[PDB]
Amino acid sequence: NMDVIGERIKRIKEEHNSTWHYDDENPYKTWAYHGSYEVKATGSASSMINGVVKLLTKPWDVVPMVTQMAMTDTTPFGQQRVFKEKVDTRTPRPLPGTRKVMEITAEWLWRTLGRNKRPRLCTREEFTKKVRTNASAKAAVEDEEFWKLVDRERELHKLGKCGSCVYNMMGKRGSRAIWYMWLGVRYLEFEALGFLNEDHWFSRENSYSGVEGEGLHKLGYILRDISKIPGGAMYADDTAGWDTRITEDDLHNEEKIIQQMDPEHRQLANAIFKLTYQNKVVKVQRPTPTGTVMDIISRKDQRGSGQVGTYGLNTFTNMEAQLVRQMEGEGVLTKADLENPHLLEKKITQWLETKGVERLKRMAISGDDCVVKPIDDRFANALLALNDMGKVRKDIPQWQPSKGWHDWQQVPFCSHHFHELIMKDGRKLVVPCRPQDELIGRARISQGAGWSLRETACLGKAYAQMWSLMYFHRRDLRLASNAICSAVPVHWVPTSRTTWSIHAHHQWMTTEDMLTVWNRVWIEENPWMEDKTPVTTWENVPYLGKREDQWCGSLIGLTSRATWAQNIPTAIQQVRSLIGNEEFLDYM
Ligand SMILES: [Zn+2]
Ligand SMILES: [Zn+2]
Repeated sequence: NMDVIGERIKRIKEEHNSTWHYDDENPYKTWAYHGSYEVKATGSASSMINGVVKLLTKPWDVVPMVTQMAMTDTTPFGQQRVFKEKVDTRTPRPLPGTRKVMEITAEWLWRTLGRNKRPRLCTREEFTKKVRTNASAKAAVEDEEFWKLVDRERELHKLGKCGSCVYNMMGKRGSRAIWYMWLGVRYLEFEALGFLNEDHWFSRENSYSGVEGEGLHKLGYILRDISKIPGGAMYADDTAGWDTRITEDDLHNEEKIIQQMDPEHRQLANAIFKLTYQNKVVKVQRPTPTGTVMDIISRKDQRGSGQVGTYGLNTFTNMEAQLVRQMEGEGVLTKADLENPHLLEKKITQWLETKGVERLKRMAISGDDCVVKPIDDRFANALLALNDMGKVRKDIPQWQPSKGWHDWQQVPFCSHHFHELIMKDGRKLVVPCRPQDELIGRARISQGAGWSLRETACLGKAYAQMWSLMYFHRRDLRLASNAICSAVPVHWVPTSRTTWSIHAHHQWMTTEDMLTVWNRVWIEENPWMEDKTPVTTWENVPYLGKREDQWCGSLIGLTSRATWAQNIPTAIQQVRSLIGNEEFLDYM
């Protein structure tokens, strides 16, 4: 194992020769520990509050979920706590028959996903464009010396060696050299595996089960379309710590995509798979009585959560795992088959070739998140292969049948559920939703410290406009959104981001009129909206039924909420007076 990771550790140990030591009381049980060195503490025990959103959401000052979200611990203490809970475990090896079905399915699945698209290398110019369009990283990309280090590392990869590709459990911390090595490792991963994302291999059209690039505003419509397929209930089982359950067998199956690559691409992707996925060197902060140390650890399995290929590879493995579970529910795979090291291939290949694509269409898969509508309910108790592959469901005994839903509107997916609304004109909309306290709690969080009232107000406007576009059907959020937009100067451009979710298309990151953007998203560009008649007033943009809004957390009907609603122009004026003599519009 040291032959692949040795060079990386040597460079770290040499760079930190002053404080390098082997801490005898390191807490690592399933990860190989190499040593430690002193570091300045990274992270915070609490999150900074967005004063603009807080001032305009006074009734949520008395709400428990809002307080919890403001309490994210990212300090070395917090890092170690999560590590012990989840990360420091071993997944039992799947049985020989299970490994055979997984291999057959992975091979068939990669061929299916590659039917129209050819893998390709991604470029310095693409990486540069993505870094620029999103936004330290933008500065590194402009530096020619960053790219010469990338070239030097790439030459080692071509030789089957790695010198600087090290993953971090936290954030960035002589200082530009360590940062260039991190961003350079992300570039090389992007160059070799970025095609999965850049060329939309997991789009619904390409992958059948995937939803990559679809967007939050389409997810509900996709669940409603799956609901029309004849079969059993819709299942949406949560896996306990999916990334920790990715096995050596899963990684071997994922690597199969290299077979479809050109020789020059295959060499680079083979280097990413072998040196950074199947072997990894990780940095993790740890508090000590003396201060704070950085631990250097390694392992041969599990998924690195913050990697370019993580989303696509998790989606791939979950599509494979759910097809295997569907085969088991259908009686194609028995307990005897899973234990069998001489399992017959024939029935598996026949099911995949005749039913595979149809079975993929019964699913919505996004990383570890899945919804499956199997042909019948035998799937509920078909748990042998699911547990054996290591994808053990969260907070339920291993062998208790899964509970499915007979209404797509009750199905959890991507932290949301979806409602069908009827507009005043009779047209139907399918909208995303979640418990309201989660939406308000998140909008009240400002990421980082040392932010002016301007940057704070602009992030507040970004949240308000996200509510106008995605959660307009929630009475309190439409009201709060109108209040925030009335308090923030009309010409101020929303900055930073409301979410890192892959489903977010950030249509709210604009100073274009929100009703114009709403019509474009929900009417004009909506493929499930046959009648393109525009909505000319917010009065014609619908709400959830009052009862559903309350079931989803609305404060409508409470006296404190009626008080807030009555007194909102006052709070808006207070924000305006502190911002100054700028141009404001009254959205109330
Ligand atoms: Zn490397
Ligand atoms: Zn809801």
